[PDB]
Amino acid sequence: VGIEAAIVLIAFVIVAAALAFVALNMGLFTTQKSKEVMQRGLEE
Amino acid sequence: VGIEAAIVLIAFVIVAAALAFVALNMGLFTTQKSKEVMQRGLEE
Repeated sequence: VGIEAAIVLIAFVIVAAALAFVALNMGLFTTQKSKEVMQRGLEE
Repeated sequence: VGIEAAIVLIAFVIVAAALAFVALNMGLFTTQKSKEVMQRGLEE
C-alpha cells in the first residue's frame, strides 16, 4: 500500500521540479528583456 | 508606473529647453536689430 503511494509522490515531486526549472528560467529571461526594453525606451 | 512618468517628464523638459534656446537666440537678435535701426534713425 505504501510503495505505490511513494511512487506517486516521487512522480509528483519530479513534475514540480520541472515546472520550477521552467518557471525560473523563463522568469529570469523575461526580467532581463524587460530591463533591456525599458533601457531602450529611456534611450529613445 | 513611475518610469513612463519619468520619460514623459524628460521629454517635456527637453522640449522646454529647445523653446528657451530659440527664444533667447531670436530675442537677442531682435534687440540688436532694434538698436541698429534706432541708431540709423538718429543718424537720419
